[PDB]
Amino acid sequence: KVFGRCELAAAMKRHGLDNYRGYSLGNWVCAAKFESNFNTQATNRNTDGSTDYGILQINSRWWCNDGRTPGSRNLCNIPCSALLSSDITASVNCAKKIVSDGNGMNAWVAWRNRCKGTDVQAWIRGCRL
Repeated sequence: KVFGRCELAAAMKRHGLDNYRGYSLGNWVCAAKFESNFNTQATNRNTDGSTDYGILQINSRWWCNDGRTPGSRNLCNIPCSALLSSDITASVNCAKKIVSDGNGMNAWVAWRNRCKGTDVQAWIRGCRL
């Protein structure tokens, strides 16, 4: 499923990501934009053998168990296929654990490169919410 910008903004806002651990809603919408282009089915296979899943491109090496990654820890305690659903609930709950660490949203590389430091409230612009 491919989300609209405002449509995803409402869903993320509903799941309590606005200002969660100090990161405003505009950050989360912008992160999902460059990470997966608002596409819940996006998966990018890494060279090391791990895979990134879903709208937030969560890596299987630490966070989820896809069954094909050697030495994985499954910190979110979920199967990686749950991050590919059209309901972002599993992605949001896993993401809340990730951002709680000392690295914050720097765990998402595309967010660090493109969204971090810019005017992120542009993404929630024109959205009812």
